[PDB]
Amino acid sequence: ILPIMQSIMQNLLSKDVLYPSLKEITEKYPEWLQSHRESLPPEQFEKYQEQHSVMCKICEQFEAETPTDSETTQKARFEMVLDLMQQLQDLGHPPKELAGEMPPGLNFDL
Repeated sequence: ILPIMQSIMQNLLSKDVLYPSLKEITEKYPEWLQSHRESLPPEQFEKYQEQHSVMCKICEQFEAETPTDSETTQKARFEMVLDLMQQLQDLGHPPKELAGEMPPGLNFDL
């Protein structure tokens, strides 16, 4: 099952599938963070900034893709994105107001 698992991940975390939604939610964080800073515990505020940072790194990987990327660059880039997505999961729930807008499987409610 390791192979089919692998190809589902490759499909789900591809630029074509994930990038539009991800980019849109990422761009909502800065203004949400600015207006909620005063009312949040700094520890939770830091987690949200970290989510924004991790998501920016993913968008940057997607936006760096070119039609002339080697096979090893494409595999390395996927592994970075997978790596970053794990870190996103380990950051727990997004802000309530911004939660639930990722593709199925990628809405972390923990």
